[PDB]
Amino acid sequence: KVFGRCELAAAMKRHGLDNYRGYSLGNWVCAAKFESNFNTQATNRNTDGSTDYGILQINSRWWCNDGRTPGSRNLCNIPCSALLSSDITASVNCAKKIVSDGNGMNAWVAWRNRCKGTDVQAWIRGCRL
Repeated sequence: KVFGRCELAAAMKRHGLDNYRGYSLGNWVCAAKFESNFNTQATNRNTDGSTDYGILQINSRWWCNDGRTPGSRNLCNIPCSALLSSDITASVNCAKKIVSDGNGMNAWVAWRNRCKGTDVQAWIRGCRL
């Protein structure tokens, strides 16, 4: 399903990503605008066959499970199927993980090569925050 800048912001906020392990809310909604266009049924097929599903485009070989993935390390112990579902709880939990695993958002093409520092706030303004 398709949220909106503001719904999202609302649901991102009330799940904990609202300023988590130092990385602003704007960062999440922004990452979302560029890697999935706010649609949870957003498939993005990587080369290796693995895939990106969800609002936050989690990859299959390293964080979830979808079978067809020559060696999925699945660090969230979550089936890719839950991301796909209009719910965002599943990705808001694996994303609290993903990032937090030392690394940083620094696995998102978009977050990384797009929303990395445009004075953060912005994507959460206008809305009611």
